[PDB]
Amino acid sequence: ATYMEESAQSAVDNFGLGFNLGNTLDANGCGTGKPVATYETFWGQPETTQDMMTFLMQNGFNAVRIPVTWYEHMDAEGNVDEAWMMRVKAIVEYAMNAGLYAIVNVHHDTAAGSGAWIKADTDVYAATKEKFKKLWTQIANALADYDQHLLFEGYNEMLDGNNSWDEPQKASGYEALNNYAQDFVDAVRATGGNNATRNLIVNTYAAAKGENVLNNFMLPTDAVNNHLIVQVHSYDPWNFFNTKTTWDSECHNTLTEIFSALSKKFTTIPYIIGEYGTHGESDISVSKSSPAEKIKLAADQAADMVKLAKDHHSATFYWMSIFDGSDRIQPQWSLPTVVEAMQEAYN
Ligand SMILES: *CC(=O)N[C@@H]1O[C@H](CO)[C@@H](O[C@@H]2O[C@H](CO[C@H]3OC[C@@H](O)[C@H](O)[C@H]3O)[C@@H](O[C@@H]3O[C@H](CO[C@H]4OC[C@@H](O)[C@H](O)[C@H]4O)[C@@H](O[C@@H]4O[C@H](CO[C@H]5OC[C@@H](O)[C@H](O)[C@H]5O)[C@@H](O)[C@H](O)[C@H]4O)[C@H](O)[C@H]3O)[C@H](O)[C@H]2O)[C@H](O)[C@H]1O
Ligand SMILES: CC(=O)N[C@@H]1O[C@H](CO)[C@@H](O[C@@H]2O[C@H](CO[C@H]3OC[C@@H](O)[C@H](O)[C@H]3O)[C@@H](O[C@@H]3O[C@H](CO[C@H]4OC[C@@H](O)[C@H](O)[C@H]4O)[C@@H](O[C@@H]4O[C@H](CO[C@H]5OC[C@@H](O)[C@H](O)[C@H]5O)[C@@H](O)[C@H](O)[C@H]4O)[C@H](O)[C@H]3O)[C@H](O)[C@H]2O)[C@H](O)[C@H]1O
Ligand SMILES: [Ca+2]
Repeated sequence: ATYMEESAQSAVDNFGLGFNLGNTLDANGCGTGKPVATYETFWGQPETTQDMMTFLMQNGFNAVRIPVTWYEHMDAEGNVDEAWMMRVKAIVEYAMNAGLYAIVNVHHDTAAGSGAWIKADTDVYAATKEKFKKLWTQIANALADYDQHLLFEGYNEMLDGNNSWDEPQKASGYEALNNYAQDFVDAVRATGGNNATRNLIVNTYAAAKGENVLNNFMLPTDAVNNHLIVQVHSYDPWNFFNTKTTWDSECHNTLTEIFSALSKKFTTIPYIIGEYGTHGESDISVSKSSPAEKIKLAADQAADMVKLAKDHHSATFYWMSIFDGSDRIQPQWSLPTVVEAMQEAYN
């Protein structure tokens, strides 16, 4: 056996520059029973290829987050379609083959979209906890043989039944989320093998980081040590892409405060910025057709995010924009100057 156990902090330190393969295996809404490719391409992304993962590794990235949405691939008894599990496995292998770290999660099974069923709510938790544990048991077993470069992330963006994006409206919501987190760690660990010591990722409420969300977050208990990572997301300052001209002191101060708050909260365990980007109101975001000034804005955000995370022994994963759509097939960067700013900041 070639597995080599690695601490959570070591993993996060080795992630380097990360990228989210977004709107891909997380895409959903076309209905059940469709060909696997129908899902993968439903939101405008090409079918993933080995070349894409190789391209990431060979151009200064060492980690990829692979969001997966599962509900359209589960039958009435919660069993995952074999064709779907094999495709998730195949894309994981692309990443493993390229020498990348990879994260597999449970994505639009949470939050505000139709089909979401995992929610920070007492009644929802009660009704879904068995399905959630069975889902993760299947994922853990399916991906059991991959080594320490593969991490599991329990859930993406858990909200209450009100879809409240800052905090649950009722405190009991936190207890539901914390229970899901524990069940996730428990189900994964119970499958044994590499999963006994695999590094696992748990997300805050809404992947947010306001003072109450951080205070009410509690890390699941884990029998092995230093194998848990906490994740938040950061599209900060909120809506800056539509309101700011330049990445100025206000922007920089916003990020530096965020990392200070995160490092103060999480002292013995590493945390990551699992998603970041320009995405703001109405999910408006940068593209190669954006004005040069707006592209520079994106570059400056990314450079700061990357540097600050390095300073704070964290790590970051870009949400989509830098490597998107038809550019994935070439393969080439969508936003070469943004990537260049990230590379310079990290190195
Ligand atoms: C807290 C945090 O950090 N969250 C993270 O935020 C990221 C940035 O927002 C987010 O990524 C975005 O995810 C959304 C999906 O969001 C939905 O599901 C989760 C809910 O909580 C949320 O409220 C919902 O909005 C991505 O949106 C999808 O974009 C698809 C592609 O759009 C792109 O290309 C087409 C162009 O028109 C768009 O302008 C361009 O953005 C789009 O695909 C189209 O789908 C329809 C079918 O739509 C039906 O089924 C899907 C349902 O979502 C939809 O409501 C329903 O009508 C097809 O017919 C078209 O051919 C497709 O093009 C999706 O509909 C749309 O939802 C967004 O792009 C992405 O940045 C992280 O996931 C999150 O963790
Ligand atoms: C003394 C004084 O006057 N103080 C001022 O008080 C103001 C009122 O509280 C305050 O303005 C609020 O600021 C907060 C955040 O402020 C700081 O911290 C985060 C930085 O990003 C920001 O630049 C800083 O200034 C704002 O919070 C944002 O709210 C968003 C939604 O709010 C809007 O819509 C709802 C409505 O009730 C509000 O009035 C309206 O403003 C929220 O949106 C959701 O974001 C997620 C994605 O979230 C990810 O990326 C953003 C990260 O911040 C987050 O941690 C991460 O998970 C999307 O998927 C959802 O679709 C969005 O709805 C933002 O997350 C949240 O940050 C608040 O809006 C604003 O009123 C002054 O700052 C303060 O000086
Ligand atoms: Ca620390």
